[PDB]
Amino acid sequence: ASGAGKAIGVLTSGGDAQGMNAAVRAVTRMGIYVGAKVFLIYEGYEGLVEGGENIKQANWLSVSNIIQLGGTIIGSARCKAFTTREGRRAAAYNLVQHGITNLCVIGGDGSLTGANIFRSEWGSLLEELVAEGKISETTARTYSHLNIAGLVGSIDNDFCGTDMTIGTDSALHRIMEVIDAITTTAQSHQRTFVLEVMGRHCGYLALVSALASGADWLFIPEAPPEDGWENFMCERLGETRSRGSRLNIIIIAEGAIDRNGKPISSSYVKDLVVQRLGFDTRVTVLGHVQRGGTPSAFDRILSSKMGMEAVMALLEATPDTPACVVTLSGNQSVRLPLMECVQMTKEVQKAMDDKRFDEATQLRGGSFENNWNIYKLLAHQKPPKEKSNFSLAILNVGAPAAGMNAAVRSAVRTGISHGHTVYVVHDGFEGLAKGQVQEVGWHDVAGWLGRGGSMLGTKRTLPKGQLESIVENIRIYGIHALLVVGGFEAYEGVLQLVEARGRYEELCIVMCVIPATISNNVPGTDFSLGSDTAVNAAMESCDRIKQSASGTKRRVFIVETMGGYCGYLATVTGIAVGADAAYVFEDPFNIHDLKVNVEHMTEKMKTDIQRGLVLRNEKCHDYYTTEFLYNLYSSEGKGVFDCRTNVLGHLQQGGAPTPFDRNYGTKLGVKAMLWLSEKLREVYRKGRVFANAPDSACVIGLKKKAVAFSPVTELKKDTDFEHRMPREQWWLSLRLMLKMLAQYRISMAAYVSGELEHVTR
Amino acid sequence: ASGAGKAIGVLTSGGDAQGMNAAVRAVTRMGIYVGAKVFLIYEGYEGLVEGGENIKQANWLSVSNIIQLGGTIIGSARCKAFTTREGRRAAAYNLVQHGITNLCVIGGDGSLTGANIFRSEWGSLLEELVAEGKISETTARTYSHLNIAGLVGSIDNDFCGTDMTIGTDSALHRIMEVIDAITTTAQSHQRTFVLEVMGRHCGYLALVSALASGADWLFIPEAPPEDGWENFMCERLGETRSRGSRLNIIIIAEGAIDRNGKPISSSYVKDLVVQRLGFDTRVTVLGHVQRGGTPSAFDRILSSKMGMEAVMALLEATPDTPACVVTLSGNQSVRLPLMECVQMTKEVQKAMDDKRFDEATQLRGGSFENNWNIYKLLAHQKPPKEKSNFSLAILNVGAPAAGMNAAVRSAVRTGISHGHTVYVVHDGFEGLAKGQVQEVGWHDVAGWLGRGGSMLGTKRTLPKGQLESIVENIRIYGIHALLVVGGFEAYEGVLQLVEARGRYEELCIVMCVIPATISNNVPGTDFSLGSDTAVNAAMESCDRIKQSASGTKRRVFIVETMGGYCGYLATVTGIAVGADAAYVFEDPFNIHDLKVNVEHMTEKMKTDIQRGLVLRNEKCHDYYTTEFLYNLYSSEGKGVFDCRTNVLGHLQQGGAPTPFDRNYGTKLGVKAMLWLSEKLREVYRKGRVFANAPDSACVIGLKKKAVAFSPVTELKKDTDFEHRMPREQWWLSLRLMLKMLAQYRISMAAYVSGELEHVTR
Ligand SMILES: Nc1ncnc2c1ncn2[C@@H]1O[C@H](COP(=O)(O)OP(=O)(O)OP(=O)(O)O)[C@@H](O)[C@H]1O
Ligand SMILES: Nc1ncnc2c1ncn2[C@@H]1O[C@H](COP(=O)(O)OP(=O)(O)OP(=O)(O)O)[C@@H](O)[C@H]1O
Ligand SMILES: Nc1ncnc2c1ncn2[C@@H]1O[C@H](COP(=O)(O)OP(=O)(O)OP(=O)(O)O)[C@@H](O)[C@H]1O
Ligand SMILES: Nc1ncnc2c1ncn2[C@@H]1O[C@H](COP(=O)(O)OP(=O)(O)OP(=O)(O)O)[C@@H](O)[C@H]1O
Ligand SMILES: Nc1ncnc2c1ncn2[C@@H]1O[C@H](COP(=O)(O)OP(=O)(O)OP(=O)(O)O)[C@@H](O)[C@H]1O
Ligand SMILES: Nc1ncnc2c1ncn2[C@@H]1O[C@H](COP(=O)(O)OP(=O)(O)OP(=O)(O)O)[C@@H](O)[C@H]1O
Ligand SMILES: O=P(O)(O)OC[C@H]1O[C@](O)(COP(=O)(O)O)[C@@H](O)[C@@H]1O
Ligand SMILES: O=P(O)(O)OC[C@H]1O[C@](O)(COP(=O)(O)O)[C@@H](O)[C@@H]1O
Ligand SMILES: [Mg+2]
Ligand SMILES: [Mg+2]
Repeated sequence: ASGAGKAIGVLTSGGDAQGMNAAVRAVTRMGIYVGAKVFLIYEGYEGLVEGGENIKQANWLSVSNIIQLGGTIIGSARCKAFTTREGRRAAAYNLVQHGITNLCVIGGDGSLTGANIFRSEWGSLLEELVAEGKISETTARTYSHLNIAGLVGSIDNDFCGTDMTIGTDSALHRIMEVIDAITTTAQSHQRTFVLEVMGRHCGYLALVSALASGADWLFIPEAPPEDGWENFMCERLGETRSRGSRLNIIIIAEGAIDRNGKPISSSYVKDLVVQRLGFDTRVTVLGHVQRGGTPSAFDRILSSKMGMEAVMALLEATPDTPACVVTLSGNQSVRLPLMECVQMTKEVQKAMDDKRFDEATQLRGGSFENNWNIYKLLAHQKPPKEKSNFSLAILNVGAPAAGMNAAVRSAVRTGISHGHTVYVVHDGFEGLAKGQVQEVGWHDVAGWLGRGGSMLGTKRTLPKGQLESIVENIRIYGIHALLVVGGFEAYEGVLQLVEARGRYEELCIVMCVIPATISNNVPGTDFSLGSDTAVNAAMESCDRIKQSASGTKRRVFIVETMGGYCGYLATVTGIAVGADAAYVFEDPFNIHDLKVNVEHMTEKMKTDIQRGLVLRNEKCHDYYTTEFLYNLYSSEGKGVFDCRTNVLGHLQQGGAPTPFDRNYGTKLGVKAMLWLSEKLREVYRKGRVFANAPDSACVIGLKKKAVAFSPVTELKKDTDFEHRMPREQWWLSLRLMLKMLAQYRISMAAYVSGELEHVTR
Repeated sequence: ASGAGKAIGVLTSGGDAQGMNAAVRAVTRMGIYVGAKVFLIYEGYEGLVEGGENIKQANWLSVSNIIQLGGTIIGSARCKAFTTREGRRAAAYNLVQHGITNLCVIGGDGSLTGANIFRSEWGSLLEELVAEGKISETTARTYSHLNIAGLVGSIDNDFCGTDMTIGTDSALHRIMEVIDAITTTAQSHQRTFVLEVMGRHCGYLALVSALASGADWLFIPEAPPEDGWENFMCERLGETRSRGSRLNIIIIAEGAIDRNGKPISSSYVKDLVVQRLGFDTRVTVLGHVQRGGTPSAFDRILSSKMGMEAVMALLEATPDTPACVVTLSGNQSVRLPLMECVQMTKEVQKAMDDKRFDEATQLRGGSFENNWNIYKLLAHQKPPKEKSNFSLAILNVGAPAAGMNAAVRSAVRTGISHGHTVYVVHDGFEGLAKGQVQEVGWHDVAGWLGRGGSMLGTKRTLPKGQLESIVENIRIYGIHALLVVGGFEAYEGVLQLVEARGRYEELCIVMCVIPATISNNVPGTDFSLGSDTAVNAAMESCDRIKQSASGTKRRVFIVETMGGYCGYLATVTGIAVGADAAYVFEDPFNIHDLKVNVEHMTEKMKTDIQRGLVLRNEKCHDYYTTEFLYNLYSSEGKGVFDCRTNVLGHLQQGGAPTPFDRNYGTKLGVKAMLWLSEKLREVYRKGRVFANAPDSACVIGLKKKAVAFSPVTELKKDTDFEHRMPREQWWLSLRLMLKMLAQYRISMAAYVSGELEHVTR
């Protein structure tokens, strides 16, 4: 089973997408965990060509304390030698000299195209090499097949077969940090913010940034503006002014063009806005800042997961299986053949060269086209000539969570678009019982994207204690549908209404839960809205804490995370920060396990690594509290290291939503409203709505590869109501990666890796 | 004493310098604290002109929860009406309609010039107004004098009479956050980062940014580059490359010009670098980003202090005293007449218009010229043809503090420039005893500016125990001077070596202490190096913690800060965050005070403010611990508010240095090395150095007005060695401002405000 006796090469090429270091670290430590030799190829294809000193065998400590570092410690370089066979043969030679039959390439679209051409010529190159006399025929029959696992590391997301690439989330973090400097200010005068992003070829970053910030206008090469856009944009900005909105945001991609080939410069848009509107217009160009900064939490987790799966795919790959790209579609890890993805990239590039230009946006992926449609719908209120008798109320229930406001904003706009009479209720079910219902308009949710917490009130109270008041207010306002954006109490409340349908006919209304909580403890989804924000805040605090012990001092930090009984937050935070241990309820531990971990910490602490970090979920154990672990680690580490403690309380809670949370809540609010409308039309009969079937009460759910509406009655089986968490949680497999990356010899035979799947056309 | 029966107008005009809201809050809350009526003039001189609805009386809750908001809630506008007498008379009318004889103007150079011209014509405007018949002669003899107290709110720092303006520090935070996105990444390939700042008129932001980032080249309008700079710059980048330095930083202000009037564009410098060097050159333009984000801690404290002092100066001002600008030169508050500052601004502007252009940089202020000289000296190693037999050792003692590395870098470069043989000892006095002395060069400290913690090791061990080893290693390495960068342990250790001079002849060496600690507990200075970073990290956590209760929920947070017995960090953090109380050791409190403050919080929480925040210094009280205050506040607030606890542990410690800390440590490290060289030349006699007088062992200050050198023996009198803090600390008067801004009726007769001072030519 283990890949002993075989060597794995890892290289980085192209622009240094942040999060590359996490992928390299995971690749290295998995490769030497399974017994394979890991060789770090410095400067990418450059050092592949020259080789020699540029190829060094890695140990466990060679990739230590890099997961928080942006860029790449291995280094990347543009080399033209790999384009030509003269240098590619030298690259094949240098790989044969080290016995590297397995190569992991972490790079952009050009990097993976070069890897594809390198596999396609690997046999011919070896033949010509033995023919020229630099390797004997023996020692060439071995290494006859080169195994390639590709990792898409780039801020462009230009590789068509892949939905999400390493560094995209962090590039978005940098962008929105810049934008939030503008939008979170008390807007004092009319000003126009023109942001130039480096999406020269791909406009994915420009699109997702515009969606996250609620940009007034977007210039992307995928959809150039129509003729006469000068007037159409300037009028849109004009009514934006008339509304009293004091800030306009223009997201211009570097590759902004018109319907012809003429590029649109940010300076042109600046002077255009200045001339017709007179707004104080200044162009912000990020430049290198997009690739800068630390990798986001998402980037660290996902890079670690894909690097691990890259290694495993590279060892279970026979001579016949093709070069693969380890990526995630949705939440599900998948392997796509390199050739098909490269072919799709070539087809889309030909399409963008005025061949199938109007139909190039669909080949970019359904995610891109869907994102662009959602952006345009939410940007400007188009006139909804359609009207419906349907009326829906939007609740926020449970604890506040970052991204509730993004979901509610999109739900309000989308419901107005369908002609629904949209209400909001403050204070969740407390206000729905108290009749604190207020009809809301399009502009009443203006600027709710970046606001953390809840603009509507939130309360944890369940509806069962005020069921009479709830049914009364439903009757009064004629609420035909009920959208509940909240945590486990949102799901439990909607469940109590479904169970109460038999007593009260008025509760037979379409209900939809958007799970929005820090803990990620709601059944029926893989990610709760705002879990990403909590994880990002948690790692930032943990990185700050871990950086406080200067290089000489040996110190361990016990950092207590929130999340209730759900250990998700602690474990992912440990992966992101390289925590030695993440104690959680779902993995019960006793004093024997603690002594093992503490001795493991001590032994590790005698080596060159000097800062340890163990995470504790707040409700992981009844007796072995944070103070207990502090005493244990400080006692056993006497004369080796000191121990310190830090309970991250509400530092993980109140932050503004990360860009992932904004876009994710945006999408789920749209998708929830679409399904609400579809179900309400399906259920409207006899002149009234009568929602009795279980399908009318669903959690929106992002599950594995796709969004999936799970009826709450069905989910009741798989819900641990005592602990307020699901019984079978998908993320327990991430514990295995966490423990592996901390040198724990854990037999991860239970980990399932994504299989080969053809591209979805 | 109180200014009852009189009204104070406050307006903001010009660019919305972040931290304006803090100044407005302090002006408002002081004006209604002293019984004066506070009128908020919206849109600045615009709403001054139109008046009416734009002039509103302020209450205490009008400035609630605004201190952390950037921009200005009052709003600023550019109005041309105030330029002409037609609108200025209307402005005087609207002020007379509300009886506002007192005006506080928070704005830039143009704002204060307009305020000066408005005072100068106030009598003439009132005469023409009564002549035209809009006000009777009675009601015009009163209000005959208009009192103006100016506050310089701008990112430009173009107002010549003033050294520091509101928003400069936070604009620098924005700039360096962008630069740190580039520099902290693992620099993988040769790239050039060209940052364009909006210093169109003043290049102070460009200069201080370059100093903090260690820019390779700087284009500032104060000192345009000489003819043929094209080649000289490109060669500088060339040898930078040859060193292996993989990143070049070019800070180009918007107002970058050559010796002629032709501006130098960032695009030109880009294309220049691309053509001759081929580096990946991308221009970053911040634009509106500089004015964005939250105000820094410094900005909130200084805005609060100056706004309070503006009100107080406005009440003690008779008809004869002129318009003043409340500012701080050094750490000392001062009031400068508005007319002289406007005159200096006009002189520098005329000088910059090719009149005395080479001599315009000096009239900008000695701080600018000194900063540029320090920048150029540290930027590029010039050949030190001078040499000296002197040798010095640089220590890092105590806890690690953000900015020690910046200090050590500057000390190394400045010592090498003066021909000294610079040693660095790792692990402080432990290394000095153990002989961990390593001679250091120019490039050994490359990129130490932005690195947090301590590159050199730190140890708290005092030198008395191993004094024989210390003198032995001083003799072996021939150490003639000792530069000790560190906290209270640094000062105490240098004091021990000075006291042991009588026993050991070798200890008669010139010594200098750079106070570098989180606690700001080192006697002889007002700001220890790295205290600003800790304050900024503390408020950021407090703002997050305050942001976490949302909507309806009424909750108080007890936040525990570090700092030992020194309460400085708690109190300033409480000012910056609007904390209700900051319990500190230096202000002993009993249960009677706690019941007063808890009932005060309860009454406040019944009002519309819902998030109280009190700070606890870690060692303020022996028995009333954070758990005690949690229990007290949660019990008494039962049925009114919930209580939660967060102990900010090492979240206040490990952060990278803020731009203030970098610049401060840079400057004083240079100044400490200058003072060391001067003292060593003054003490060299009989062919050897013999430093026996007390003046040869000093703590570099910045104590009230400028940098000072206090001998450690003299400071021993005013040092509480049991508590490791000075006996008389300047900042205890800031408690009065904190308590006043939290509605505590505290008789601040002990507070001293800066008096009138003429400009320093
Ligand atoms: N079709 C190809 N064949 C061979 N090598 C290639 C091909 N495309 C790119 N490469 C190699 O991969 C390296 C990286 O390519 P490039 O500089 O254009 O950025 P990229 O791969 O497209 O990703 P990114 O935009 O993030 O930087 C190049 O130096 C080149 O040597
Ligand atoms: N906020 C926006 N930013 C950029 N382009 C926009 C925005 N809104 C609309 N557009 C684009 O301008 C064009 C016309 O816009 P509009 O929606 O008003 O009419 P339309 O023909 O019906 O467009 P659509 O196909 O999306 O329904 C469309 O091609 C659309 O893609
Ligand atoms: N983080 C924030 N917290 C609080 N208020 C905010 C925040 N960001 C923006 N706002 C406020 O939201 C208000 C509404 O304008 P905003 O720019 O935010 O949304 P918009 O772009 O105009 O509308 P839309 O969401 O449809 O795109 C602004 O005046 C601003 O004060
Ligand atoms: N010489 C002047 N006389 C009268 N009013 C003036 C004068 N200069 C500026 N003002 C007034 O002050 C307002 C703001 O001034 P300005 O546009 O020059 O910015 P500023 O005060 O200098 O600060 P900043 O440049 O940072 O934005 C102007 O709208 C104008 O009404
Ligand atoms: N890092 C830098 N940034 C900006 N300007 C610089 C830098 N270094 C040198 N200069 C400028 O280039 C010019 C010549 O530089 P250089 O120091 O090498 O010769 P110099 O005769 O000693 O001039 P000076 O000492 O007065 O600055 C000087 O006017 C100086 O202001
Ligand atoms: N916060 C940081 N942490 C770790 N390393 C850093 C940090 N900042 C800069 N560096 C490193 O310092 C190294 C030295 O190059 P750098 O660009 O930073 O300045 P330099 O040109 O070499 O010297 P100078 O101080 O005069 O600017 C860089 O390679 C960079 O990796
Ligand atoms: O109920 P949820 O959805 O799990 O909310 C999680 C948050 O609530 C908590 O229970 C704490 O809430 P409180 O501070 O108000 O007591 C933590 O688990 C976490 O901070
Ligand atoms: O000794 P100083 O100079 O006051 O250093 C301040 C730091 O030392 C502390 O006592 C904590 O130090 P430790 O974490 O090593 O235990 C805190 O007061 C603060 O974080
Ligand atoms: Mg690419
Ligand atoms: Mg100005």
